[PDB]
Amino acid sequence: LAAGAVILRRFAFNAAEQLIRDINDVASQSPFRQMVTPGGYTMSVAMTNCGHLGWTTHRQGYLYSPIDPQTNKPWPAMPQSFHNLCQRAATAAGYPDFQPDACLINRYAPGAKLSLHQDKDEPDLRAPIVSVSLGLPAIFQFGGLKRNDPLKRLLLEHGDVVVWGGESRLFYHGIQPLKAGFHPLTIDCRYNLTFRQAGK
Ligand SMILES: O=C(O)CCC(=O)C(=O)O
Ligand SMILES: [Fe+2]
Repeated sequence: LAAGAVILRRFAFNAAEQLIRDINDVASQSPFRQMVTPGGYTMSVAMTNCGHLGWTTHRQGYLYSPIDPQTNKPWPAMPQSFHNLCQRAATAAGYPDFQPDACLINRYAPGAKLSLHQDKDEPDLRAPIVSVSLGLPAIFQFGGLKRNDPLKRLLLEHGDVVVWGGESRLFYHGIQPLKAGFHPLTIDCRYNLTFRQAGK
């Protein structure tokens, strides 16, 4: 896919049903919610987190917090299925010592999208991003270090795991508006799990 990046297609197929069961479990404690950007806009993607740290938005800036700002309780613990799959994927991608302390769970309803951005809220750039696709297919945009660099368009299907780090750790990327459809395991949406090492 790029220097330090790779797409392990269908890698998470065997663990998908369990992963989805655990997404529902996590959501039972920290419900999916559409966050508001520092600018004041409600995101189309609904999110929640599990693990020690969760990605959140603030009146002015993004940041990680061990506390869910909606429930005001800690985020749920990282499910075992999540931990195991992430580790295997990281190893297969060339990052054997990856130890995530945060997992951002994204839910894409039909038409939802995630505009081009960089995952630049994490201090340690040695840690890669492990991104798991579940359910409906989506078009993933993968660019470069500069906001205006050329973009590659890749279809991400159920079970696909994208991992980027090293030279591509800060590359711009996004998800185009989710096309309508149906999937046996997620029904009407696409879920994505983004594992990161947000702390030290
Ligand atoms: O849904 C995806 O495949 C991308 C999610 C993403 O870029 C993020 O959570 O930072
Ligand atoms: Fe991202």
